[PDB]
Amino acid sequence: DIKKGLAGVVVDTTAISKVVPQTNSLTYRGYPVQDLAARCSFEQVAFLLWRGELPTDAELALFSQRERASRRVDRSMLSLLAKLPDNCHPMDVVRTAISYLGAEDPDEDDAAANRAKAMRMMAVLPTIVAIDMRRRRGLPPIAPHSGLGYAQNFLHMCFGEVPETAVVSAFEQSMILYAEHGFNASTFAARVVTSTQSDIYSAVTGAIGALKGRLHGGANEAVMHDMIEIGDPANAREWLRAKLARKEKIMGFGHRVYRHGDSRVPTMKRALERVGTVRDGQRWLDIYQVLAAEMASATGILPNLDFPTGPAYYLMGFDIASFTPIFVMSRITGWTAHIMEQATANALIRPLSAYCGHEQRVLP
Amino acid sequence: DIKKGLAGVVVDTTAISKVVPQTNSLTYRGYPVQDLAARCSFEQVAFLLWRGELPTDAELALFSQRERASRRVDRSMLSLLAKLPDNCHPMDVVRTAISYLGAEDPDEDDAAANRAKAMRMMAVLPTIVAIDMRRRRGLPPIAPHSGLGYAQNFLHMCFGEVPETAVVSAFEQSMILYAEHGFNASTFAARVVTSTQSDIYSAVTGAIGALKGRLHGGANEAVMHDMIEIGDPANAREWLRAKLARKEKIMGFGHRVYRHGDSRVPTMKRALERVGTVRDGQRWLDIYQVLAAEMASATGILPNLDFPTGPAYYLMGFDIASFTPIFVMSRITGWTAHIMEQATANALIRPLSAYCGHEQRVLPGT
Repeated sequence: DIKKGLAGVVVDTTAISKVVPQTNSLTYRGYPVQDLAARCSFEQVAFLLWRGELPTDAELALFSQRERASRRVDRSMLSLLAKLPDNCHPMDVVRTAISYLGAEDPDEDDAAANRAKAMRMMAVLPTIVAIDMRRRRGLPPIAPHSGLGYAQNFLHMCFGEVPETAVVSAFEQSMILYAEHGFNASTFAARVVTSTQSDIYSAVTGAIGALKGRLHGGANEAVMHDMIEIGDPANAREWLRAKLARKEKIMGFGHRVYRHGDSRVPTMKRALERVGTVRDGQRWLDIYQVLAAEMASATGILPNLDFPTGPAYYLMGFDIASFTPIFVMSRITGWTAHIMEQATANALIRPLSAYCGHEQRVLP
Repeated sequence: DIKKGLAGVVVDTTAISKVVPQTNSLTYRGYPVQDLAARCSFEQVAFLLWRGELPTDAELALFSQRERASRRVDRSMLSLLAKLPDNCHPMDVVRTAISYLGAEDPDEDDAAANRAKAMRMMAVLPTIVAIDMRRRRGLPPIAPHSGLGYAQNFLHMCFGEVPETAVVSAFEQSMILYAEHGFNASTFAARVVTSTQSDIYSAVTGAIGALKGRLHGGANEAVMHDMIEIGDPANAREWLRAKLARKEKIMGFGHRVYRHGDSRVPTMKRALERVGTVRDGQRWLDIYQVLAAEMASATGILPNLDFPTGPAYYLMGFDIASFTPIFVMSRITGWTAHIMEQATANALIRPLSAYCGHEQRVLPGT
């Protein structure tokens, strides 16, 4: 009996997150994500994910101090970023840069330094993503600012100014909501790489590769491309119906686990509504409502997190092609939590196949 | 019920390879690998893995000509390879190069170009591996030579001189034996990445990352480090007893599937013996023997392919740190065969977990 896509197969135990079946609450180390997103910073959530408890005041100060001192890219990195083609997909840049950073890290292959390594990657990723987004618009790097927190800083590095609080806040929430999600394809790839005792950079580079795909993190970018294509809320009804008759996958809808709605969506939809109120986003809110209602009638399939996220990022001012690297910026936390868990309770991940090829044959 | 490490779990069908059980015979598209290793070239085996059939002589001539025409790296790649730290692990150079290659490939995200992408990767990998190996010896790159076949070209690029037939033959046999091996970790990593509809370069870069670990391809490097630490066949028994008492894994022994011998080992052991007689390697042959016998007594466990490969590569003259990248050069064929099969019969790979963390708790100040 063949477990295609490992659907339904329990593959390991984890302490990092759970969907509480009763409420449909996603929890990170026991805490509901909707409450974390409403009340915490990304720094607190990252600490929580790594350590398994909320930080004390002194712990957060040390964590924040190390994060801010780790944001700078070295001269080798600026050079690589300036040199990579500016017409490759932005996920390629993130894939190459992380692999590059791994090579430079004296502790790359020392599994006992994972906490330091994960922190370094979490801190530098926004710097790389901002530079790559900006270089494609003909713009130079804006340095990390040690007076700004994680969310404010990334925004500052993208745009040159910290935007309205409503945008800072919606962005931060997105980072919290994307941070961790069990054994999704990219976290699972990271655990497969880790299962051979390979290093944390190799695992993240593998996870970034998995995340790139249209059926995983590539969806948020694809949601926005679609919304643009639709143009007007008037077109959505026909646009959808036609795509469904071609038996095509609708981006932003569909989940392996959730059957009655993604528990992250209500938080992000509200974030989208606030950003859409502040920045003239009614058009996309309308397309949202219509496309969701038509999907609920035709298929009964409810939106996943990538659906509200796509237009929210568009409205925040990000370039569409950078949506998945921005997902990377957040999911690095979940990823590295899982990598650390896998390394400390490890077994080689090595399944079996059924054969359907040529029967044994003699060399002619 | 928790399927830790997916042990014994059948996750898909493949047409690429299987082990005939009664005979413990690894086959590639139905042909025993033992036979392919004895009679074929790596070119022929790569073609077979990708196409499902051996090439006719005409098909081979053309395929080989495409392979030789795809070996070269441009200066930007050469600058990338020279810029990377000279003491990072050689697998990091391969990991980064392949990622960079993908960035440079306008067909990166087009799955209908997977065959051509696979061929380009297979052809250029040896060029990269040889440059990086030579760079650590303080030596310049040597161009790929379009008058040499796969195996001879890599040796020439490494050493400046095609060595004697015994060394060429043993190297080519190793390339054939390493090409493909079912749903091992690195192959399975490639399939998981592919399952999201990500691209062949992302998939390979993941596989490379997986192959690196000492529990997978990193074991061939680790076997040689271990043999050098042992120093002398007399020291073997004690060195081993100590490691077993500490409950450590022994590199080159253990396998998720094989229980009564690795299908590939006897071929590679004979190739090791041939190189040994022409390269003054009795010391490594004796340590091999004693270590294998000591492991059979203490644990009942037999060597895997990585055990004979290590000293074989060392006597061939390759640097220890490049052993796993040389594995990459071969295994690119199987990986990409599995990527293409995955991409053409795809389903997202997304398993479940069991939870053992904090029960639901109230965020302070709710």
